Amino acid sequence: TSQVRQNYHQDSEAAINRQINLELYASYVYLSMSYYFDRDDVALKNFAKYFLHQSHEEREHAEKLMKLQNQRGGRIFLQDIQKPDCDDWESGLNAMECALHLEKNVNQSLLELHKLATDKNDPHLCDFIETHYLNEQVKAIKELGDHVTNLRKMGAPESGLAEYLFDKHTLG
Amino acid sequence: TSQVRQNYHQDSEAAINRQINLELYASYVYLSMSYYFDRDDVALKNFAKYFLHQSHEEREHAEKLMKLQNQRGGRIFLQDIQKPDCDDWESGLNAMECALHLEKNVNQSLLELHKLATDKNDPHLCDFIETHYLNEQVKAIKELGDHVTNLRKMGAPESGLAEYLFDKHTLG
Amino acid sequence: TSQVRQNYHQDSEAAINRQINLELYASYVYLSMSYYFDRDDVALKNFAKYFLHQSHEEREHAEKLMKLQNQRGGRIFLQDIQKPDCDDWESGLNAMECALHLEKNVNQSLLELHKLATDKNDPHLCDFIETHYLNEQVKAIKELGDHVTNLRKMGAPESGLAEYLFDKHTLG
Amino acid sequence: TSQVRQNYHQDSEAAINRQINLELYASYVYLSMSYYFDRDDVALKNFAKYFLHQSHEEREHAEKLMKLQNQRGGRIFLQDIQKPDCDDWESGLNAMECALHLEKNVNQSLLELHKLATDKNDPHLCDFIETHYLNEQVKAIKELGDHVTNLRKMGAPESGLAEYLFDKHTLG
Amino acid sequence: TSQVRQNYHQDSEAAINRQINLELYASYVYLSMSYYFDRDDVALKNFAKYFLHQSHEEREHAEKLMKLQNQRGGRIFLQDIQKPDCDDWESGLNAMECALHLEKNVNQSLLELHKLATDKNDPHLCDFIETHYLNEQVKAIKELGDHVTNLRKMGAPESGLAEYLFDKHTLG
Amino acid sequence: TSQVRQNYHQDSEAAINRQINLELYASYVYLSMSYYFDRDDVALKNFAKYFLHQSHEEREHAEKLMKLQNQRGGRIFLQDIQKPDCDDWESGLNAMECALHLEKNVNQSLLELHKLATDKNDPHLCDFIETHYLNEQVKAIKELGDHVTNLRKMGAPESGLAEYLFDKHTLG
Repeated sequence: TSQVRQNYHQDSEAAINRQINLELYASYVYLSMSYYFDRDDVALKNFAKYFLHQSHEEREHAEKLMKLQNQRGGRIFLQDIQKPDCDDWESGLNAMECALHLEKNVNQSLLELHKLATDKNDPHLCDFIETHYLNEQVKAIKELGDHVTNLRKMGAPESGLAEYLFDKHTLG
Repeated sequence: TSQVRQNYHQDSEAAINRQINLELYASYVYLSMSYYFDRDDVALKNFAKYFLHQSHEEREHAEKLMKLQNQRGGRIFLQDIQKPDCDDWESGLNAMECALHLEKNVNQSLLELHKLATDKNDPHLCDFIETHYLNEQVKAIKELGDHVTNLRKMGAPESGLAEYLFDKHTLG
Repeated sequence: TSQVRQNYHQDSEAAINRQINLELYASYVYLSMSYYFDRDDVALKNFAKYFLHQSHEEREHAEKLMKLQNQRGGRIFLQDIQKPDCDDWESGLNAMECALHLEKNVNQSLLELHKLATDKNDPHLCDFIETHYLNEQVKAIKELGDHVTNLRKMGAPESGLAEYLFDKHTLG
Repeated sequence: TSQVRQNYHQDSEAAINRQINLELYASYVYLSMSYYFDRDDVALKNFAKYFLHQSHEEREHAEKLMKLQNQRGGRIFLQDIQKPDCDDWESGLNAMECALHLEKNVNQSLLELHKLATDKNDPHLCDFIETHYLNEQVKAIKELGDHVTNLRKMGAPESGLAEYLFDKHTLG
Repeated sequence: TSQVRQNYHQDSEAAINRQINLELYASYVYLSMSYYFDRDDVALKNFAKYFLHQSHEEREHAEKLMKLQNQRGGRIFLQDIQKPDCDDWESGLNAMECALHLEKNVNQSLLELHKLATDKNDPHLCDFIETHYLNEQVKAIKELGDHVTNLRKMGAPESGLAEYLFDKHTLG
Repeated sequence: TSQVRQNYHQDSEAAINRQINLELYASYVYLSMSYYFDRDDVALKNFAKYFLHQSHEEREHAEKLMKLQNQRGGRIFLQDIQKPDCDDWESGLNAMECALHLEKNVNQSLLELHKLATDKNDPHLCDFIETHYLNEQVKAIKELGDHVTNLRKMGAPESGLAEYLFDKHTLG
């Protein structure tokens, strides 16, 4: 047992590890979408840049858990980062919906991590999920609900005139 | 009776109080309009910005009438601010049409206020409504018919391609 | 139902929708207080500036809850804004008292709102109350208790020499 | 009872005062260590400058609480500060080992203060500990574990060459 | 015996160790006074900001002595820090008075340290007390006599109008 | 058979995807080593900062190949990122020893990739390896050889005085 471990339950330690893997998987998925729009037969230069900057952030979310995992006294345990379910994301409106489905499945995991943190009476881990993740996940899910709504109203995905202009005026 | 009241009729004091309620109601409408556009299923951000800035300018109008009330010996009497007629504003072309319809019934309230101030031989109250409100109300009514007409010609509301671009290039 | 709604209980959506009302009713009272001290037979301009800024913050309080709703996927349902039951505020000591009695009632509402939030396992809505409202309320109450204790200790309300001196050195 | 006290349970009041005395004690301990390393037969410069800083920091934690008590409506009652359990701290490794044992005891105390804050339905006191203490303890406890780990790996306290080189290159 | 100790007598060594304890006891008193005026039922802001600084100073006085003790080749022995004689300081005139009697009792001690350093033919230990404490204490006792004289002539403690106006114009 | 594909043999496209995985497998190893030397019982920061930056570079090596696959009509096929064979890397000498064994194995992969690129008459791919990778790999291998040599020559891993001194002057 580490000399700095204090009020750090063993079930809370394994949950952080599985959260580390989930955010890494999210970093892979956003990278997968990023370079689908980089293709010549799609070529939405700003969807590639949006989904790339979001693949930079999830890689940054997982480094902050390993930081905390080392602070509280646990030991990080890495697993395989699975491959994304899709290699072709069809269109932009389809990708923006699977990301909203992705951050809704990550928010539920942060929302299952927190209830365990309260049951284990771990007040420091609570306010860590509280401050750095839940307040951002709500904004991001509100962000991807935004774009999907506009894309749908603009006549997506059947009218490519919508994808090009939205790419310039929203993600530009 | 206030020691500074001079050429200030009791019917004029009552009328300004009605105007203060109508200015306050006007802002409360713009508010309900703004955060309908902020919804994740309407998703227009510059329509939220436009109707929030206009919500700021209607309080500043109501505050400049209370500043005028204390100046001339009158006393402010506050009534409730009724809730707006609607919570859902349908679409962008509809909201711009209800605001033109709104600043047209406040312009009457000023034109019926100025008719009173002239029938009371009240030159200063006349000139204050003239300099800080009528010149602005016509400028605002001229603006909303401008926005209303372009949405009409673009194809609004049935072509969501319109509202998106109008939000970007006119209200941006 | 909204796409971006997740772990957002309908009781919590209703509870925020009443807290939006209360925060706006707080900006109304401070408004009336502000322009009471601008009255010529009151003639304390720093007391007016103090309540005029606090009436512009309780407005910034209500705007964020409206932002928070659309974030969580709720829906705003605005109701009427009750008038302040007072239109003459006696003096400066009685105005600071009613605001101290007011900000405690806003605190007591935010506490009951957080009690409900702790129930329906919504630890996001929890912190949002915690971070931006709870500690700021405790400061607002302490600051008011500082001004009420002062005014009493010097000669309020039976000595206007006190009210004048407090207006120029404290809120100046 | 105070004009500002609200939802403040009397057990929370006395517990804040006990936490006040512990934070002042941690300041009297870190000071006793500092001027032990200033001694001519010890003569480790940055060892004194780092414990002096940590005796300045724990002091500021105490005000924050004394500032909090007045904020909520309790009364600051204070008792004596006990002398440190040691007048001669052996070595730098033994000092960092006594300091690591100190912070975990303070963390322990805050962790039981949170358990009592939640037990009394006191949300504002809950996060005041969460925001300002529960994270800075873990950041401090993890750090002291690094100082103990690196000193030990260098051959302390048997090799004075270690405590020298570690004073210049880590705490310099 | 230390390799740097020279002409440092054992009586004067233990005397400084008491003088170290006596100046810490002063810091804990100004600390108690400061956050008594921060209370919501007193609320004299710069009374707290003044007494807080005087605590910040007497703490520095103690460190300089713990600096001297190591310089002269003594060994710092610490004792408990007594709690102040009160926890409610009634008024500013009564708090300023308990400071004038506190600061004179501190001079009395230094006055009996200088004779104790003169009798032992320790020409350094005398000039140290001479340069750094004997003059500044005289400066502090004369100022304290000015605040008491002004507060009494104003009408303290009976006229709260006094301690308010004194707070703003003297310590402000 | 994308409109931009030209002189891109099908085996060359497949071998790039194989390299994409290996480059991301390389990044995922240095991230494991990084947050090993941040553990409280290792406490070598510059070691954790060194492996983090090189993890971020093996990242950048991977996106460039994903860029290359799209600019020549190839298509990206992602596979799982394997977990590193180690979760605890013994010491600092061992981690740099495994990293030297890692880059030699990635270098060996690029050399075979260049040999295939020669067999298929693909003079563009033959240089993307030479310019942006082949000279990068030797500098990496040559640098890690300098670190392994120095660590061994001081007394690593049986001397902890070594790894600490190497962490502060080399990678610092």
